[PDB]
Amino acid sequence: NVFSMFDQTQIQDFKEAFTVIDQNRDGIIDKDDLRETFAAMGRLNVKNEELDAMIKEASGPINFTVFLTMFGEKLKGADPEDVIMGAFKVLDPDGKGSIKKSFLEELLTTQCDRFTPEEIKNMWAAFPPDVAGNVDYKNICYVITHGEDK
Repeated sequence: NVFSMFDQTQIQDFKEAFTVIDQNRDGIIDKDDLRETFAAMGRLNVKNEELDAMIKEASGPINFTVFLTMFGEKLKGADPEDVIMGAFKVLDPDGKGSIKKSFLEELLTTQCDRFTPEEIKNMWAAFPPDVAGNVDYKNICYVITHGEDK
């Protein structure tokens, strides 16, 4: 599933990300490579159990492919931002100003079995303010592709 969405651009973003964590340039990221990438980003308080927890997710040396497979496997239902924006633009169909909370609450719960009312309240809390104001779909897309603080 993890090689089927997954475009060349996404994969290059990942390749560059790997080479930035890959301190030694060897081709395999290890505990040492993780330690000074954390240090270069300002994080000095790193304990071995956290570094080890990271590495334990893979069965072998963390090599480009083992990385790409492990990160794909967690994003099995995740698109690139423009594609996600298309789904909202279809729900927008009139254009420019994004949708209201009620209109999508109902459409996530209704056709099919469930986007559950536990999942949806977590959605209004983790998607915001945004979801209250303009149900800011533009913002929603940027936070899922680019991190939570941004």
